[PDB]
Amino acid sequence: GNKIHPIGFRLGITRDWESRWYAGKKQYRHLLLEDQRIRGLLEKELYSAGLARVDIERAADNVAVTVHVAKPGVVIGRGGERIRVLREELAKLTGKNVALNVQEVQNPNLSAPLVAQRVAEQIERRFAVRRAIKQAVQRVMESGAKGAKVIVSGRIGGAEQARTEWAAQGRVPLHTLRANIDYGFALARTTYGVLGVKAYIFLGEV
RNA sequence: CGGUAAUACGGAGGGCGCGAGCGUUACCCGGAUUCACUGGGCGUAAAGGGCGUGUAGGCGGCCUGGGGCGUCCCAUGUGAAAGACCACGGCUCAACCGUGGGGGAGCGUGGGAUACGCUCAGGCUAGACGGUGGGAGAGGGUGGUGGAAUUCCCGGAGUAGCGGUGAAAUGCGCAGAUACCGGGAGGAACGCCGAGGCGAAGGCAGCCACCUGGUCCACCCGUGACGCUGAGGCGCGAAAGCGUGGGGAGCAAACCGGAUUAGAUACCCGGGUAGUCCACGCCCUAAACGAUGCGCGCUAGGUCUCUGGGUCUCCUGGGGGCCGAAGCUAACGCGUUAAGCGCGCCGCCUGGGGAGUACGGCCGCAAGGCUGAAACUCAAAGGAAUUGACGGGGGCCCGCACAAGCGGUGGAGCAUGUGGUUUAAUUCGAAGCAACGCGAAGAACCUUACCAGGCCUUGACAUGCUAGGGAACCCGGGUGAAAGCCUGGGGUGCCCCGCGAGGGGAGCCCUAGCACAGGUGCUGCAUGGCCGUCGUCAGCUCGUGCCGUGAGGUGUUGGGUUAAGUCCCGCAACGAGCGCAACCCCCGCCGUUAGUUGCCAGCGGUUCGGCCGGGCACUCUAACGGGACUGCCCGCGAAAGCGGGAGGAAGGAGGGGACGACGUCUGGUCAGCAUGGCCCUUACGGCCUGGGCGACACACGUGCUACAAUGCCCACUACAAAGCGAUGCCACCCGGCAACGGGGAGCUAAUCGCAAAAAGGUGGGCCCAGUUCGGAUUGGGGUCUGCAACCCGACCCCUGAAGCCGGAAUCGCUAGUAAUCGCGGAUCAGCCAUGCCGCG
RNA sequence: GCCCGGAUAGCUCAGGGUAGAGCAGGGGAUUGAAAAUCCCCGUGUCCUUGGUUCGAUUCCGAGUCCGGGCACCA
RNA sequence: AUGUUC
Ligand SMILES: [Mg+2]
Ligand SMILES: [Mg+2]
Ligand SMILES: [Mg+2]
Ligand SMILES: [Mg+2]
Ligand SMILES: [Mg+2]
Ligand SMILES: [Mg+2]
Ligand SMILES: [Mg+2]
Ligand SMILES: [Mg+2]
Ligand SMILES: [Mg+2]
Ligand SMILES: [Mg+2]
Ligand SMILES: [Mg+2]
Ligand SMILES: [Mg+2]
Ligand SMILES: [Mg+2]
Ligand SMILES: [Mg+2]
Ligand SMILES: [Mg+2]
Ligand SMILES: [Mg+2]
Ligand SMILES: [Mg+2]
Ligand SMILES: [Mg+2]
Ligand SMILES: [Mg+2]
Ligand SMILES: [Mg+2]
Ligand SMILES: [Mg+2]
Ligand SMILES: [Mg+2]
Ligand SMILES: [Mg+2]
Ligand SMILES: [Mg+2]
Ligand SMILES: [Mg+2]
Repeated sequence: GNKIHPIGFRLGITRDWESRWYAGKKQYRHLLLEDQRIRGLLEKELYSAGLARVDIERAADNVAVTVHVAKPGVVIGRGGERIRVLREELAKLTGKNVALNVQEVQNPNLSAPLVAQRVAEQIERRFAVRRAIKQAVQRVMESGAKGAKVIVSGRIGGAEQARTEWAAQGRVPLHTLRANIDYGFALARTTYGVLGVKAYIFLGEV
């Protein structure tokens, strides 16, 4: 029981909110709830698209949602039919009118959430974990990270004895607060239960 | 292997291997260099005999000759056939068979060779012995005799204790001890010298004499291989022990007493018999050890030391040590004093246990010794080194760890969590630290997981399919504690055939049917996620190099320094990473920006409160900056750093946060959530009313209030900070002793409100008392929240418990800390909050 | 008879204002647990009688029952 | 001085 959330630890400094609206005591409750049914819906529908973030701004009580995906192709559709329904789905579940923008994650191999998702997906499909891990870290570093770490939880290869295979390269100065360590976490659901996957990508300083 | 995902069980499919076969068991060889001739070993793994002496035996320097036994050569005989091997052939092949061919050690016979081994003969002098001359020595034996000490006896002198331990007592002592002195006895051992020396081993220590063994050196004088080893045999063999005698001071198994202890048949104390001593005779063992058989040769050196010799600053011999060449070694280590390189000879080993046991035999007075198995059993036993961890090991070093302090807990009441008991239920989890005011940041119903009873089933919730009706919605009627069951009505916007009949229609809702939902049911060793914890401890690693057969090591052992693997110095390492620190927030000094709702210094006015003008200066607010870095000075130091000083609001990490390395704990959580697997399906799901989680003979944790005078009560008067609030904070009136109730402004809040801060200060009262201390308990009468306060709420208003500072123990804190005093918040209708998180 | 002493909790024993250790039970405390160890409980006609005293288990005098020693018993 | 166990 230790190591605090490398995002939570940064926030004001180095790394920004995933939702930036204001609301007073009477309001926050309901907009936060929305935010959440929003993220939740997009979290499962845009799985194939490899989504890293779901940033949510909110102004004249109107809602813009930026979805930072690796595969905008997938969220869009051929000529944008899929993103049609997506804009209508959100509107169905929120009593409101919601801008849904896409944004290509330029390099998906520096997106901790994606790197993490990829390894998780690999595991879900009976891939060797140690290798999967080690490779993920090679990909991250090749893509110019100053350092990267990846951690698969336990029940690797299906064992009775749960474990925790880690693997890392470069600097990952978690105590350093100017660092800019993206962090990411996906599940592997398996016949044999869940393994969790943590990726840390270190990108630079100041 | 098998514990609920089993490539190891059983079956299936699939595969691999052989195939008229494939497996099994048994036995032999192999692997097994694990009986080692080829081809092993004995320092610590199993293995050097306890040491001499020596018999058989094994082995034997240099030269010359004779012999020709070994040995080698040639011929020749023999080595039957079959088999084996080569060729060619017969059965259609092959198996099987034929024919021919080459082998083959052995042994006989003849002839020959003579290097080596043997043998006979002669020779040599390098091995061995001897002569002469010198030497060192706890080598042995017998005799004596010297002083110190202990004990005892006789005295003297002197008196109250001595002795002894962790502490004591036993014991000795007034019948005179202990300490001191004189006289004497007797036994044992020899201080200093003293570390080395001698001996084959065991072992050997005052001095003197006699007897006696080994050994070294020199001259190079004599003999001339006379040598090495040595199964047996013979002798020697520590200590204990045995027999007969002696002797007996000190010591001291056993034993007796005293302690210690749970016991103490021990360790500590006081005594004490064998024995320890001597003679003679036995015993024959041992960690009898260098755990290393003896002899010889050969392979760098350095250094200390004993003892000889030397035209003596070094050489030369013999011993004893330490370090090391090459080499060996599993490693440790050994290394001209070999565990190296070699030859001779002896001894011994062959997994562990059983067991040095049994049986037998030999020896012994006995104790016992020697020789020495097997059954059965295990899958190891084991050596060395490595990384850890551990220590009632060491050094160095840290933390409120102790210590120094100050205040508490443990006692009392009560609050609260827990054990337990109880109950229909008292849901469930947390268990040393790191469970127990913990999950719970809010249990009357709800919560709520439990109990009772009454009710519901495609369901309180989801996705979707079939179908007559209904298709939104909304209202009452019975029966009920409520759920629910039964009921009767108001009444179709919408897509659309349409100008309508009438008729398609999608939401949506009920009925039945189908899939499915639901499960706080189990497993925290199936899990994720999150957390605790060691520990904010100073660590944990890596890349390449180098060291090691290797695990691994170095780096990161050392010296200094730091809060720190912080830094410095050093170094077969040079770097790096996760940690430390820094980057982030708060607090402390100042600046710039900004001037309302905040401030009010100087004005002017004034119903006093900055109220109005003005103004933002100061205070604030809050955003951005500056500022500290051992930077400067002195001293110490090689440096890092340290001591001190100055300036500065602030130093030596300025004070607090946030922050928790690789890992540990099969830690915690399936009951927050997620999740594999297991389980429930008119019930383990779901709804309700009521009860319970609040029970109380007990025990424990954390707290609160106290026991009072540095106090308590009443009046009056001050000085905060951080928060919170528009179905809420509530000013201010009024009524009420009061909780509160009626009114009722202001406040989307730097505006108005909660708000009184309390301790403090000033008055007064109490006068040491179970009290004007303390406020438990209990009776009544009220208030408020809420459908409802019986179990079970808080608050107000009129009994007055225990408790006179708390046993063994035990906690917190190092400075704006502890101690004490209040204030706010989350949860929340209300509150059992004395808790928690914060604020001053 | 005479002189001495004893009688205290269930047992074994300590002692002018006051009743105690010990053993056994039970709570605690210590330990990570368990033992060992430490602490706290509840227990009396203080033999009986009269005296002294404000107070007696304590001092006095008597008496009973024991123990020691000595008398002696019609 | 002593001071056991899992
Ligand atoms: Mg063999
Ligand atoms: Mg061998
Ligand atoms: Mg051994
Ligand atoms: Mg051995
Ligand atoms: Mg020997
Ligand atoms: Mg001979
Ligand atoms: Mg001769
Ligand atoms: Mg001569
Ligand atoms: Mg002997
Ligand atoms: Mg002897
Ligand atoms: Mg004798
Ligand atoms: Mg005897
Ligand atoms: Mg003794
Ligand atoms: Mg031996
Ligand atoms: Mg050496
Ligand atoms: Mg026998
Ligand atoms: Mg202390
Ligand atoms: Mg108490
Ligand atoms: Mg459970
Ligand atoms: Mg666990
Ligand atoms: Mg548990
Ligand atoms: Mg467990
Ligand atoms: Mg409770
Ligand atoms: Mg009292
Ligand atoms: Mg008093």
